[PDB]
Amino acid sequence: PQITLWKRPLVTIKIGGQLKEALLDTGADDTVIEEMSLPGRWKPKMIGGIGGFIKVRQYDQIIIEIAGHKAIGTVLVGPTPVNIIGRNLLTQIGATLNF
Amino acid sequence: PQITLWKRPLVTIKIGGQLKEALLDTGADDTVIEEMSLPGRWKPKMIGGIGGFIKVRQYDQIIIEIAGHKAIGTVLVGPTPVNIIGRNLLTQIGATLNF
Ligand SMILES: CCCC[C@H](NC(=O)[C@H](C)NC(=O)[C@H](CCC(=O)O)NC(=O)[C@H](Cc1ccccc1)NC[C@H](CC(C)C)NC(=O)[C@@H](NC(=O)[C@@H](N)CCCNC(N)=[NH2+])C(C)C)C(N)=O
Ligand SMILES: [Cl-]
Ligand SMILES: [Cl-]
Ligand code: NA
Repeated sequence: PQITLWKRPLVTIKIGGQLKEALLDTGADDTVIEEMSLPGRWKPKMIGGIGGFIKVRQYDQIIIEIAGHKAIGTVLVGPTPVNIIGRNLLTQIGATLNF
Repeated sequence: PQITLWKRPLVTIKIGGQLKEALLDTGADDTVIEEMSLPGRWKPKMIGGIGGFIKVRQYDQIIIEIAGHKAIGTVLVGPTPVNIIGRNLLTQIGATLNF
């Protein structure tokens, strides 16, 4: 699909059996989701952006469905104000910026 | 052009006759650049990101070139970790996300 940017590029995702809304963020290296449980092992991480840093849990090899497209990758879980799909999974769905 | 996301989508911008690097950010409502001098009056804004809120200076109707494409619009100046081009100017250069 082609998403214009007049409004926030929000899509439905499916992660850990749950449907969530998330923002497609080309300015995000990583994917970060609000607090939830995910299976498997995790390790602590700090991620930063505007306003400074937050502590998250890093889960690897997590499968996710993004607007109907399946991908696998690292998912960070923590007190993010918005669910964000970052470049590590945008690539897997073949997303590009075009102008 | 068409930009894939395996690396950060960094472009050159030109503002106040100076060249700078900036990140195309579909997850940003607004354009935010590091401390610099811009003409005219400014107004206060608070913007939030992953780690909380920062105060910025809002300048309207600023001429800026982005990857060779001319835009004229609002630029926020403040303690951002990286220069970001947000949706307010990505729409002016006709950018879309595609997958
Ligand atoms: C009346 C006026 C109000 C308007 C004002 N609007 C905002 O605050 C809006 C929602 N904020 C945003 O749109 C801001 C950008 C700033 C701006 O646009 O103004 N967006 C953002 O900050 C979005 C995510 C987000 C989106 C919506 C809400 C919250 C967060 N992330 C953009 C941000 C760019 C970064 C490189 C500086 N990316 C990130 O923060 C990601 N970080 C990374 O990718 C890091 N690994 C990069 C390392 C950089 N440096 C370092 N470590 N030293 C993170 C998600 C993993 C408000 N107060 O609501
Ligand atoms: Cl990954
Ligand atoms: Cl590709
Ligand atoms: Na895992």
